[PDB]
This record gives sequence, structure tokens and C-alpha cells, in this order.
Amino acid sequence: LSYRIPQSRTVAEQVPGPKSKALDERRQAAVARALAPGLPGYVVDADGGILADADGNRFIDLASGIAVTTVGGSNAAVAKAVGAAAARFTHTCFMVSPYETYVAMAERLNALTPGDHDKKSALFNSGAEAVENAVKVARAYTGKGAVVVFDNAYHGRTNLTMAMTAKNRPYKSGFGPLAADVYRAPMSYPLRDGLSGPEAAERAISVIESQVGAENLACVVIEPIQGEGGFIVPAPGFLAAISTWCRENDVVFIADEIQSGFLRTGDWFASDAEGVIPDVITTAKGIAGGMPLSAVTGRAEIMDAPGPGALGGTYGGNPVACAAALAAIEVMEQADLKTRAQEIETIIRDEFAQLSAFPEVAEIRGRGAMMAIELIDATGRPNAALTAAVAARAKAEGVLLLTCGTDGNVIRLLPPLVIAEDTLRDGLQVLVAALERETA
Amino acid sequence: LSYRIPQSRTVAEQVPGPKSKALDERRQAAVARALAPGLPGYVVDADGGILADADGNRFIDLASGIAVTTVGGSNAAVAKAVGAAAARFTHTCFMVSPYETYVAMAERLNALTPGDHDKKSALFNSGAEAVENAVKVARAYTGKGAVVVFDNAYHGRTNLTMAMTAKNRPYKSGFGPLAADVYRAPMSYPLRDGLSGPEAAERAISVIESQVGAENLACVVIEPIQGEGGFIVPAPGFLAAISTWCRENDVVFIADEIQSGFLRTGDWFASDAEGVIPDVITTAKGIAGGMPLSAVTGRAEIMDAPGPGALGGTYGGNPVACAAALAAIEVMEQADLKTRAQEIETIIRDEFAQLSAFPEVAEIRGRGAMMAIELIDATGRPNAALTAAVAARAKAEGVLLLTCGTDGNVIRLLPPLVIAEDTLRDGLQVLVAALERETA
Amino acid sequence: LSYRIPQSRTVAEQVPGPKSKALDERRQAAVARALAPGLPGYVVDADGGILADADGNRFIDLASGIAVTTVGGSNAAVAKAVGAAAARFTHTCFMVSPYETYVAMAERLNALTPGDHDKKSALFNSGAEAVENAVKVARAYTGKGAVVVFDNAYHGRTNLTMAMTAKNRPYKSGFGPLAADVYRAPMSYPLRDGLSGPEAAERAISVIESQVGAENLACVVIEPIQGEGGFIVPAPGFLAAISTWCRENDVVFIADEIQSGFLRTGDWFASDAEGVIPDVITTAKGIAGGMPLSAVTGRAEIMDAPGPGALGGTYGGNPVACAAALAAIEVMEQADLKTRAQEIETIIRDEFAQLSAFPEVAEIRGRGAMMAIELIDATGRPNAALTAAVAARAKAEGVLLLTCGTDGNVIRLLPPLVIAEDTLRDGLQVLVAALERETA
Amino acid sequence: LSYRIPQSRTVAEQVPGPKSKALDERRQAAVARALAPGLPGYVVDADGGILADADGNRFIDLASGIAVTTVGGSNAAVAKAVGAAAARFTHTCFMVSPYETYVAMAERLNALTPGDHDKKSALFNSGAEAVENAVKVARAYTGKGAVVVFDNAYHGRTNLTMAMTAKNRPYKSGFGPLAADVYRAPMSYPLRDGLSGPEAAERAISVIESQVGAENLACVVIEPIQGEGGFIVPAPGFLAAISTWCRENDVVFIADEIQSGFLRTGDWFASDAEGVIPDVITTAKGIAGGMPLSAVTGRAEIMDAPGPGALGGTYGGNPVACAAALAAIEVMEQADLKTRAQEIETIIRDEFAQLSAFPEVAEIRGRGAMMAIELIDATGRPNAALTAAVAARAKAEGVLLLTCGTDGNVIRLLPPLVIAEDTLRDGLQVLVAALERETA
Ligand SMILES: Cc1ncc(COP(=O)(O)O)c(CNCCCC(=O)O)c1O
Ligand SMILES: Cc1ncc(COP(=O)(O)O)c(CNCCCC(=O)O)c1O
Ligand SMILES: Cc1ncc(COP(=O)(O)O)c(CNCCCC(=O)O)c1O
Ligand SMILES: Cc1ncc(COP(=O)(O)O)c(CNCCCC(=O)O)c1O
Repeated sequence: LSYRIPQSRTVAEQVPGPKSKALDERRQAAVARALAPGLPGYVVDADGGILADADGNRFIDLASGIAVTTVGGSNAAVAKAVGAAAARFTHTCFMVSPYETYVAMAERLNALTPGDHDKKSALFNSGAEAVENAVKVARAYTGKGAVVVFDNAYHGRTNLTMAMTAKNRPYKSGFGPLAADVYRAPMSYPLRDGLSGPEAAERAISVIESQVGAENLACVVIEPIQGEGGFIVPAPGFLAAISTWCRENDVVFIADEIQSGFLRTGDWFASDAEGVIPDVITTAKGIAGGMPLSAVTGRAEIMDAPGPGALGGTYGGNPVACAAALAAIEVMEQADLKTRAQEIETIIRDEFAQLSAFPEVAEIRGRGAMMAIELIDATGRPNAALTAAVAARAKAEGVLLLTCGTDGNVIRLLPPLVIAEDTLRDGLQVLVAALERETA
Repeated sequence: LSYRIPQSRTVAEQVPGPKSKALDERRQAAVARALAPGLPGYVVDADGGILADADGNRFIDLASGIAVTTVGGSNAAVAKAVGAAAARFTHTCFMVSPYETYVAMAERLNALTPGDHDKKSALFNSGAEAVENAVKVARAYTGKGAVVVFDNAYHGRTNLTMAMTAKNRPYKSGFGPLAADVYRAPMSYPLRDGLSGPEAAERAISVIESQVGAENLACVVIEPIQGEGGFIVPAPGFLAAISTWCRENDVVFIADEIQSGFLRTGDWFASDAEGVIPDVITTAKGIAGGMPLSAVTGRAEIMDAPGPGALGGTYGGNPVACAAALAAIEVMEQADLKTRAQEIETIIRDEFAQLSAFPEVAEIRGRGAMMAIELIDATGRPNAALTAAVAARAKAEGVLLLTCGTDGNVIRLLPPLVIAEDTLRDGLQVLVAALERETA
Repeated sequence: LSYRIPQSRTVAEQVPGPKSKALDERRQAAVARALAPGLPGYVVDADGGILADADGNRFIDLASGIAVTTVGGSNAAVAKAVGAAAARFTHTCFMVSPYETYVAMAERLNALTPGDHDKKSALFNSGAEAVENAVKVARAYTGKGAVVVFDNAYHGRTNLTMAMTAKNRPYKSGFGPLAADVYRAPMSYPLRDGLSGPEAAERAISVIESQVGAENLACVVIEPIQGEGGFIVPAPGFLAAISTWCRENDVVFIADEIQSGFLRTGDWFASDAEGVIPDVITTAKGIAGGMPLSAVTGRAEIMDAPGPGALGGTYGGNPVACAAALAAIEVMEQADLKTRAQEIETIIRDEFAQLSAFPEVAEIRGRGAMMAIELIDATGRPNAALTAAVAARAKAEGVLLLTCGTDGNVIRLLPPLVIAEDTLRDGLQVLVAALERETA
Repeated sequence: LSYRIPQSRTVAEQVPGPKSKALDERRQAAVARALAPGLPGYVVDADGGILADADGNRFIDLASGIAVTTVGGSNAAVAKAVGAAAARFTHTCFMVSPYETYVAMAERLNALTPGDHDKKSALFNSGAEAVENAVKVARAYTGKGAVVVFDNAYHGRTNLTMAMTAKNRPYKSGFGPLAADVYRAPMSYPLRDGLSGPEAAERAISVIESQVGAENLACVVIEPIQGEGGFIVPAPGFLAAISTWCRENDVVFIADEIQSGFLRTGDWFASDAEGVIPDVITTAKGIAGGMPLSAVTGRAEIMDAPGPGALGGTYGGNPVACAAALAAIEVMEQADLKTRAQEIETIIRDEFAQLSAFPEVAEIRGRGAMMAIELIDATGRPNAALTAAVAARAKAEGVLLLTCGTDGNVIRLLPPLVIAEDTLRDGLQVLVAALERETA
């Protein structure tokens, strides 16, 4: 791999620097206080494994803007395709005047998603819009209303995706009333419930059948790895068992692969590790090299249930974002990012080999470049305090680490798949020393 | 020459051509059937007043991708900003890692929107997300639940924005159950109701007070000109009276300026035309020269009600889109597109001089580059059939014009503000001869 | 007719009397403050046309406990049935252990309700429970979700019946969120809209088709005379046209006859006056001579759509209340209360011959023993102050008169059908003298 | 005690007898299919522990009309009170014309319910109406929206109370969409979860804090013993801890004592067995000796939050039902039915000595005259088939047994507290012989 900016960490004695401090004051004056960014620097370049700020700091990027910049934040093929497309046209609204890159991205998605059955796609802008439209096609197809979601789920910040999201603070509180006919089932969380995949599936199926009923249920929606919920990997056989139940009970099984999709996990989709074939898949984030695109891909007969003009949105499938995605997907093949994702896991597990020694480390989990540590206290309760402290410390040392978890006690690793081995190991070494410092 | 592509209409004997025909069969196999595009040609350039298709046809663009490409479909300042931003970084997620263009776009919105009170902004991707977030800050600020919307309203295709949208077909049907605590009031539709502004407002307030109650009501949401509902302009005084009632009753007044904003009506915001000062204003479409961007701008105290992390979305305020928006807004100022919008209204009214001679034309309405004609039968009832036939005849002659209206009987005009006078006149002459041909 | 207590009005200069004042002190200590009884006397007897209080006052009853004690408040046949049933059994729960009086009352309702098609009934306690169960059998039967109700409607105080009710204060305010998928259509209110029945029906059907869609709609629910809304009588042909549209569009037409049913209007059901044949009819109030009973009666195939145990309620079709209802219906037949209700309408219109002295009287409307006066001010606006003054003056003079109306400007007349002519004329002469005095 | 009808079991070889068969044919013609009664006889008398049918059969009553006829089916003091009251007046509507027996029942409830704090009451007809009004006062008082309920909960058959009810079949299926802002927490079901009281409460509270948030929550509603769900008695300490959490979090703790109240469990309120003092308590069933009455009793400040007219219902607090209830409550005191309940428990545990052995019997549980057996197969899975067969076998031998359970595998015992000991022992011996016969 060749890089445009230096791939080495460096932070000044005073962070933020003066230009970033100035931009932070403008942000306080102009921007809703809810938008409280974590990085103590204003980005001017994102390339390989580095975020470069307005003051010359270079932060190691283990965030990829939350699993979005899988191909890098400024991949040359993506930037070239974006520039070229904008010079031809930025927008026509596909429903009004169509264009080839929309159709080409639908074909790409139909080809890359699990299963050999006939599939169709529809393109939107945000992950929340993709989840909303996945619910729309399932309701239109089944003629049934209810939506089943899981403990620890996250599906977005719209009224319905807030209902589907498990965590009240800060995603839901004060924004209700929320969309009705949404029902929640227990998740396979093996660290906490010690259940096998099939046992966890029996428990979930028992709730859904007792409390909801197949005859009322359009869809069951699950993240094959739960993201904001804490990189929760279900026990083997769990997802398969839920998919089988949905097929037997004429319920649409929807995999939300917005975070887990496009090689993040070392497979094209996380569904592939257990060879689960979802009826419908939502994608976003890594799809378009950072440009705003999302998609719903599914069985042709499900995707065709809505009538003419029944799905839409002005910007959906923006031609510049579609050109970006076509360029990014080809990069993923050409640069063998699937093998890089697999190598990223090996390196993380290697650098975390000493973490067993720490009574605060409950579990190391995930797949490919979607890995996490869960942190606990002396009595085994979630350790959100320590999680926050370790992330703030890493940050002061020039490493951007994200937290998540139902209980706020999970450090996640989301490096871009183009990060240099040298840069990744430096990043993971800073994390382990910050964990040493905060527990010692 | 002022334009990249020729600014003259040309359609072949057979449209679609074989390239567009081959693309339509690819669309049929790969894309959900709900997305049935209107233009019989696949777009390769959008520049000035023209859409060029893959077969060499040139259509006059009186759509601007539904009031999005105000500054033209491939504006050179927009294309430059987009290419340059993508080469530095496509995305960081503002909530994680901040950047200047997000802050500058909030500053620009705060400055350009009505009122000299303290304002803050939050950026998202689609118009529906912007409306969803306007409701969220109104609910967070008031501690009240209910939402009031109007007859003929359109607000988007999410679960809450469908509830907020008036027309069932095709936007809402089969997608329920929809978010509750949404109440609908009668609209000032002077052609149909014959009411003064103050009278229509008294009627709307009487329904709100009787059925909803201020003590239950977070917000009143209205388009200052109703777009999809038929370019409905409320009677003079209506918006002020509703604005006054909200202030007197602790209810947030929200102007949906997604279609009517950014000089579309010959003012910066349609609200300006009666110096109404909304508490909160939603923007999208024309804001970013075709890139996916939307915004909520309001009174600082309303925008800051949500807590840290309580508003968000991965892509919102994309740096490539914010770069495009800063460029488009500079073009609006520097090319004085405000005057171009006023001249466009003059030209539209001038070419429609002889529409007096048509009993089928009920009304010519709107302002600037947001103009419409409502078509009726011999009884004075809506004539959707004539509306569709005129649109299809115009398309066959190489002019793209859109239709809308609760009853499907409104031809709307949404030229880009950079359209050449000769191109606009040719487009309008084709529309007038299509109406002549189709009414005999 | 034979009476148990004296049938002449006699009310003290000072009311409440001492025994009623002491009871009111106990009420204030023990009963939720929302229950604020109007009559300045504690009832010890209700017989014929009279409410006798603890202090010996005899008030003329033009309320019949809100259209409930149609056969009188202590009919000797009803009283004897109630005594006799309770000494056999008070209760078994019909769906556990059945009993003949439940079945006999289902047969009575099947027979007395409009239409010659096969009908079945289910019995509950309150009118709200009967409206809830009418919606349940329509949803079960159609497999569709939405519910259509009208301006000025009143259907009860449960979560769903509050949503169905139009007026926020005091019935709905503060008790949300309320059941979703409830849509409101405009009412035929001839005094205000000037529309023919067919014109009002076209207007309502336009809203329902535009905003709801038959494909989403289980049922249309309307009171054939709107009770709490102000004894609104739709223009001739309105109910027929709505019933026709429901038949043509596979939507269940539900008549709410809770107030209007059981000879209140001089027909068995107010639907009879225009030969309308509802799919489903809700009854309560006058059905059981004051005992708590309600009923859903409908097409056998609609009533049978719910499966075994899918409808219920512990008390529903209480054997004591059914014994009361069979006795009350036998009185209605034996005492020819149908003719009495027509004579009561004639006596009311006779005693109101001079309301032409009053520009405050906008309309006299209703049928049988369901008659009303709407009051306006000198500018033609609703006159709730005069309405409340007249009712307060009447009570003080010893006449119980209820008020109602969306705008609180309607005096209603709901005398029991067993009222003596001399008692009714005294009552009406008091009302007319109260109107002369409050306007004079 | 003194019985009006012979207290010995007698059934013919063939049931139903012929009068009951003629009545069942009339029911099938006239009554909605959902209301398929279980007893193979039409009831003519209910007295002591006997249901006498139209054909001379005498069934032992282990049902009491689902926990309603606590004082017997035709108690002489209740029957006399009902006859005397009906002969004076059946109904006035308390909120129109008040009467002493409504006030006297509010005083009785204020005095009998847990705690010494100031209380007020409101009277309705059904248990579901009481739960609906408990939610209404909790929302009015808190100004918060959400309702927490538990797994296995049963609260009624209205839109909101169905939402609050856990089990889909047959109570909820096909009747949505249901009222929103209802959240479910896991229940203390020690047999199934092997959890302690304290653990179970922490588990429930973790869900409520994480998914709902106190700042959004009006009320927590729980049955102190879960009736339809399977007579689930929570582990000791569970209810206390939920009550403690609600007081610390400004959330209203509503105890649903509709089935468990008025001495059924051998305390006045099942809450008493743990010194829990509910903020609000809902009662019905046993309150009025089989007459239709329900009540909401709570803290005066909570009960007074709704404004004048904001709670209501035509029939609520019917004077005949209040007379019945005042007579029933005097019988409970004067005949020491509290001791009769404690004695019935001893008799049930005695006759069950040669049961709890049977491997198919998982648990005997409950208190007083609220006792149940849960049945399993060889695997330990729920045994609904055996449950149905035992109950069918018992009925044919002249004993009325109800079943219940989330999984349909619970035989419940609800004798009237006036049953003779020899009648109860005969009934329980039939149950054991039926279980012996049906376990092949
Ligand atoms: C699985 C899964 N589904 C859906 C979504 C929603 O995608 P949008 O593009 O953020 O709307 C996400 C977005 N996750 C990032 C959350 C960050 C924040 O906003 O707090 C996801 O992870
Ligand atoms: C006023 C107003 N508010 C909100 C929206 C929603 O904007 P999104 O960007 O399409 O979500 C719009 C979108 N305009 C109609 C789009 C046409 C279609 O999709 O069928 C609007 O006009
Ligand atoms: C048409 C119609 N449908 C339904 C209902 C509901 O009947 P319930 O028996 O009061 O529940 C009514 C009750 N009308 C009197 C309510 C008075 C009050 O409570 O303030 C009605 O009139
Ligand atoms: C705890 C609890 N709360 C509330 C209720 C509801 O009381 P209503 O009087 O039946 O409405 C009940 C009614 N229980 C019997 C239901 C039988 C059936 O109808 O299937 C209860 O047990």
C-alpha cells in the first residue's frame, strides 16, 4: 500500500492546538450542543490509518468514522470517481430522471449479498432510511404490521428506528411517542447468558410466539454482530435458527449489516460466517468510501411488493455517491481487503495476548476489523468509568478509540482495512499501556 | 460559451434510444419496481437548462431534480469544491471527529434564515431526517408530544414523516402502523376555500384548540408553499396568524422550507415574503447543489434542548456535501440568483399570458422559480387526466415537467435558476402547445 | 301510566338541603375531584319524570341519567326482575358457565336491530367496551387496521375511545399517548356547513379516500345523531351514502347507537329513520333500565371472525342486567314507548313555539326524546355562557337540564319516555322562562 | 353457614341435559362464536359451592365466576340489597346526580386498602376500565407517558389493556394496532427462572432503566399474584423492591388487585402479605358479590390530578352494584371469610398430599382460595394437553375447574369462600382421580 500523508502518530504538548480551539468556539456558537465531538482537533486529511488535524497532529484512526472509511478516508480511486461524476451531474432524482450508476450499484449489491435467488435493491442516503425501507417492504409483502428486534439493538435515530433501538439514553429519551407494534426478544449474549446458539434461539422464539404471534409479524430484524450494543457476537447456530423459524412462519428475516457489512468482519457480510441467507439486508457505512449512500437488498418478490412511487426520497442513490461506491467496491477486490481484514484480527489478538492477565477484561470478541474488549470492575459489574478513562487517555496519546455497549463498558476497534501494520500495532500498544495506567 | 453542453432541445424519432432502452431492462431486473423513472432516457450530463441522455437526446429541465439543482446540475464551483473535498477526506462523522465545513455551513444557515435572534443548526442527509429532527428538538424543548400538520402537506417517507404527510397513495398505503399523536388541520387553499388569510387561520386554530389543545402540542409544521400538495400558497396573513398563535401558546412553529428554501421563490426563504420568523426551519434540496445534505436551524434554546449524543446520524453534514453547499450558496450570492428567480417568474407569467383563454386553467400560482398551473374539467373538478397527458406530450417533445397536487391536477415549474431565457421560453411554449393539443 | 312517587316539581328556595350538603362534604373527602356532580341534591328515588333527593326536593328529570333510564329510573318490572335474578345468581361469567338471560338478550338485539340478514351479538358492561369490541370484530373480519370517526364524535373514555372522541377538553387532555391509526372525517352539520346529505358525504368520502384509503381501513364509525357533540342530525341521505361507500369498498359500517338506540328517537334505532342498515351496531344506556349492560350486534360473519376466547370480559352480559334488559324491552313494547317518544317530540316543539322571540336560538333539532337547542351570541358565535346560565337557572328552579356540544352551546332534552305530560310541560316552561330571563 | 340449595355433587351420565342442549343451540344461533362456554349446563342457581343447571345437575364450583363470587353466587344480604336499591333507583349517572352508596363505597375502599395516607376513589364497571383509569391518573399526575408491565401479565381486553397483557393468543391477535409507550419487564417466576426475590427485581429494574428511563415512565403496573398468567407468585422481596424503585424514581406503583383482592388470598389485598403499600390499586370481581363494579383507589394527590369531568363513564359506580358491594364487604367481615380462605388453603394442601408426588405435577402454588397446580411432561416441558384433559374429565364428573397459564398448563382453584368443607374435599378428590385417570 502507498499513502498520501505520513502514517506515524504525533501529538503536540497542548491539544487542541490554536486553530482547532478556534474552530471548537465557532462550533459552540453555531451548532446544537447535542453534537459534542470527541476528537480534540479539526480534521483536514483522513488517509490510510491517520487523521491529520488543522494544527499538524496525526491521530491513529481505529474508528474509520464508525466503520465507514473501510477503504481509507480519501482513497484515490474514490476521490477521482467523485470529482469526475460531480463534473457530469450531482443529482437528477432517480425516480424522475434515471442514470446508470444507480442501476450498476443495485446490480453490485444483488451480486455480492448472500444467496443465489433473484434479488432487487433500492438505494437511500442514511442507515436509518435503509432500515425504515426494509420494514416498509416487509409490511407491503406480508400484509402484517409487527416488527421484532432484540435486546442491545441499534437501528438509527428516526421515530421508528428509535423504537427499534434498545437504549433509552441518549437515543430515545424525550423524543416519544414512538412507532407502535415493535416487540423486543432476548439476544444471544454468551458472556452474560452462557447459552448455546440453539438454546438462545429457542428462548427468543418462545417470546416471539407467546407475545407477538407469526400471524401479526412482518419481520424479525437483527444485526449479525450488534454494533452500538457492544460488538455482541451471537453463539454459533443462533442466527440460522432465527432464519429457519422466519421461513417456516412466513416472516421476513432482515439482517442489519449497516455496521457489519462490506468486508468489515473478513467476509463480504457477517451473515456469510454462518452461511445465513437473509430475505432482506440493509447496508450503508463502508458501501461508498464515506459518501452518503445506503441500500436495501432482498428477494425480488419482497422488494417488488410496494407499488409505483411507494418507495423514494429525493437524494437516494446519489450518482456521485454511487460512483464512489463502485470505485470503493472494486478497490476492496483489487487490494484484497478481505485478506487484510483477516490479518487485522490476527494482529489485534497478537497485541492483546497479555490482556488475559487483567481482571478488568471480561472478553475480547468480534471478527476481522470489528473487534472489542468488554471491561468490568472487581465484582463483575460493567466498568463504564474505566472504559471512558482508557479512551480519553489513548486520545491524549494520539489514538482515536470509540466506546459502545448497552452498559458503556466496551472499547471497540474499527480500523480502516488499509491501515499499515506498523500504525495498527502502535495504536493497540497505546490502548494496552492506557489500560495498564488506568488500572495500576 | 456559458455552458458545458448545448442548451437546445433535441429528441430523436424513437425515445428511449437503444442505450436508454438497455438501461431500462437492467433497471427492471435489478431495482425495486416502485422506482419507475419518468424520463425515457438515462442521464449522462445535467448542465444549465438541459438533461443529456445516453442516446444523445437533450431535454429542457423544468424539474431541477425536484427543486434540488437550483445552481445547475453540474455547477463548476460545486464540482470543484466536491472533487477537492473528497481528495482530503470524504467522511469522519462530525460527532466523532469534527471539521470546518460542518461549522461554516451551520454559521451560513444561522445567518441566512429569518430573524436576528440567536440560532443554532444541526446537519443531516435527507429532508425527512431534517423534519424528524425538527420534531425531536420541539418535543425535547416543550416536553409536549403532539405534532400538528396541514391538509395537502408532504414531509417525507419515514414512519413519522409518512404520518405527517397527507396523501395515502402512494406515500403511506400498506406501511403502517404509523407514529401517533399526529393531528391534521385545514390549510389555507384560497382557490378552493375562498377564505382570507385571517379567516383560514381562525378555522385552523379552532380545530387545533378543540381537538388537540396547546397543553398537549409540541409543534405546528407547515410548508410556506406546499410543494407535493400542489404549490399551494396560503392566503396573505395565514402564516403570521399561525406563527402568532404558537408564540402565545408555548408551541414551536416549524417552517418546512425543504422545497421552498434557498432562493427558489425569489426570496432566501418563502417565510421572508410575509416576514414570518419561524422558531425552527428545515432545509435540504437546493442547499448543496445536488449533494445529500439537510439541516435544522432554530432558536438556540430549542436546538440545545437535546442532551449530548441525543441528536446524530453517521453521515449527517458530510464534508463533501458541506463543501458543495458552501460553494452553491456563494454562487447564489455572486451570480445574484435571487434576481434570476424574479426574472424567471416574469418570463413564466409572460409566456402564460394566453392561458386566460383556457377554462381548463383554474389558477397560475407560486413565486420566483416555484410556479404552477392547476387544471380543471368543465364542472370545475380536478383534471388529473389532462395534467398527465400534457406532461407526457411535453416529455415526447423533449421538455421534462413535473406534476403534483393532492388531486394530481397541478403542473409545476421548477427550472434551475441558471436556465437560459431562450431555453426557458422554448420549454414554456412546448407546455402551452401541449395544453392546446390535449384540450382538443 | 302508574307512578310510585309524586310527579310534581317541588324544590326549596335553598339547595342543596342539609342532608345533601352533608353528603357533598363526604363526597369531597372520599371521591376523586374529577367527579363533580351537577344536581344540588343526593338522589333517594328516581321514578317517572322525577328525581327525589335526600331533603325531599323533587326535580324534573330531563336527563334520564344521560339517556339511560328511558323506561324510568325504578320501573316496577325492571326492579322485580333485578331482585328476582340476584336471588338465583348475580354472576357466573357467561364464557365459563352460560345462562339463558344472556342468550335471550342476544336474540332480542338480533331481532330489534336493522336488517333481515343473519346477525349475532356479544354483551359487555359499558358503551366504551361495546365501541372497543365493535372495532375488534371489524379488524378481525377485514384484516385491516385503520378506524375512521367524525368531527364532533364521542365514543368513550378508554385509550382507543378517547382517540375516537373529537373533543380534547376534558375527555382526552393529559391521557396520551392514544391508539394510532384513527383518522377523522368532516361531519354533516347542516346549521354550520349548509350542505345536502350527498354533498357532505362526497366531502367525507374525498377525505377518507385521499388521506386513509379503503385498503388500510377496517371500519367507519358514526353516531346517527351525535350526542355529546351537540345532538347533530346529519342532512338526509348522508348516512345512506357513507353506508353505500363502506359496502362498495369492503369497509365495516359501524353505527354507534349507545345514546340514540332503544326508542330514544321514536324509532327502535336512529338508523331506522333513514332505512340505513349498519354492518355492526353498538348499544348501551337505555338497553337495561339503568343496569350496566352494553352490546355489539352485527353480520354473523363479522361477529364470528374472532376465534374462541378472543372476545370476553368478566362481567359482560351480567345475568341481573340481562334480566333488567328483558323486563325493560318488554315495558317498551307493552307501554308503547315508541308512540310516547313521538308525542314527547310534539310536546317539546309545541312548548318551543315562542323561541322565535330569541335571536340567541340558532336551531331546534333532534327526534323523539332526543331534542336540542343551539345557542349563539349577537355575532352568531357559540354562546356557552348563556347555555351554562340557562342550565344553572333551570336546576335552581328544580329542573335537571344537560348541556353538550363541541363548543358547549347546546341544551339537550333526554326525558324518560314514561314522563307525565304535565311534568314535561312544567319542565319545558321552566327552560323557556330561564331563556327569557337569561336574555331579557 | 346456611345453604339455599343442596351442596352435594350430582351429574347425569350425559351432559349437557336437554334444556341445556336446547339453550346451547340457541347460543350457537345468536351469540358470537368467540363466546364458547366451558360448563356443559345452563345455570339456574349459584349458591355456596354449587352451580345448579336447568336439567337438575349440581356441579361443584371451584371457579366462582373467575374469582368474582367470593361471598357466594346469590348471597342473601347481597340479593336483598340489590332488590331494595333497584326498587328506589337503578341509575342516575353519579357525575350528573350523586347518591350516597357511591360515596359510601369510596369511603369503604379508602379505609380497606393498604396504607394510612389520604386516599380517594373513583368507581367504574369492569376491571379493564379500572386499569385504564389507573393509567390515566398516573399520566395526569406525573405528566409522563410510558407504562411498564411484566411477562405473563393479564390486564383486560380493551386496546390499552390488551397492549398491557403479555399473551397474544387469544387476547391480542388480529386486534391491533395497540396503544404505544407500553414496555414489558421480566417477572419473578421462581419455578422457571430459579431466581431469588432480590435478583428478579434487580433484573426487572435493569431492563426498565436501560430501555424505558424513569424520566419517560408514568407507572409500573403488576398483579401481586399473576392470575391468567398461571397464578405466578413472585419470589418474596420482588414486589417490595419494585415498589421501592418507583418511590425513588417518581413513578406510580399500580397494584392490579382485580383477581387477588377482597380476601381471595387470605389477606384483604395480596399486597398485604409483603407490606407493599401501592400508590394506586385497581379492584373489581369480588368487590360487589357478582354485580358489575370496579374501582381505582390511590393517594389523594394522584386521584385528584385529573380536572373536573376528566374521568367518567355513564354507568360507573352503579347504585345497585354499590349496595351489592356494601352488603358483600359486610358479609366478608361478619362471616370472617378471611379465616374461611386460610382454612380452604389447608383443605387444598391436605387433599393434594397424594398429588405433588405425581411426576407430571411441577408445583402447587398460591395462597388462600387462590391455589394452582402446574403440569409438565417427562421432559419437563409445559403439558397443556394433560391440563385440558383433566379439566374436561373433572367437568364430566360434575366439578368445574378453570385452566390458565402463559403455556396453558395450570389448573387453578378459585372456590367461593362459602364452600362447605365436604363439597371442597369431594371436588379436590375428583381433580386427583381425573389426573390419575388421564396420566395413562
Ligand atoms: C447497525 C446499524 N444500523 C443502523 C444505523 C443507522 O445508520 P445512520 O446512517 O447513522 O442513520 C447504524 C449507525 N450506527 C452509528 C451510530 C452513531 C450515532 O449516530 O450515534 C448502525 O450501526
Ligand atoms: C416539503 C418537503 N419536506 C420534506 C421532504 C422530504 O425530503 P427527502 O430529502 O426526499 O427525504 C420533501 C421532499 N419532496 C418530495 C420528494 C418526492 C418523492 O420522494 O416522492 C419536501 O418537499
Ligand atoms: C354515542 C356514545 N358512544 C359511547 C359512549 C360511551 O358509553 P359509556 O357507557 O359511558 O362508556 C357514550 C356515552 N355518553 C355519555 C358520556 C358522558 C360522560 O362520560 O361524560 C356515547 O354517548
Ligand atoms: C388481574 C386482572 N386484571 C384485569 C382484568 C380485567 O377485568 P374485566 O372485568 O374482565 O375487564 C382481569 C380479568 N380476569 C379474568 C379474564 C377472563 C377473560 O375475560 O378472559 C384480571 O384478572
